[PDB]
Amino acid sequence: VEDPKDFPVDLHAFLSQAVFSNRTVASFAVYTTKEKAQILYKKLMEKYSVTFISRHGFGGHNILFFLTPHRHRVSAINNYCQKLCTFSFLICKGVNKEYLFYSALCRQPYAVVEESIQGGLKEHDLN
Repeated sequence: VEDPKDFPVDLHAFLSQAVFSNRTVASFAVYTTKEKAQILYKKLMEKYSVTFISRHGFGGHNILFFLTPHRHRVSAINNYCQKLCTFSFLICKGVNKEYLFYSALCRQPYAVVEESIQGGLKEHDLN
């Protein structure tokens, strides 16, 4: 009932709303439970050989942010993520603003719980 219908409003700027689009992208964000995000963190690594992935706390919920070496459809990533939820909510969107989205997720009200590279992203890695 009180499950979020979208990402927090302060992150909407960094996100594509075209969840059914045909355009393949390489930057993704997932909003779900801490339970489901803890699971997807590793499963996405082995599914999409992600170049970077980071997990970010927000109250009880989590935001996963990841980059893939090949482009994918957002609907494809979401479909995979939806398999590993059942009754848990899950919001999956393409990220149009990679290092800035990430930096918002590294500051209040968010916090980085874990990430696949020590020190996380450097802005020069994306540029």
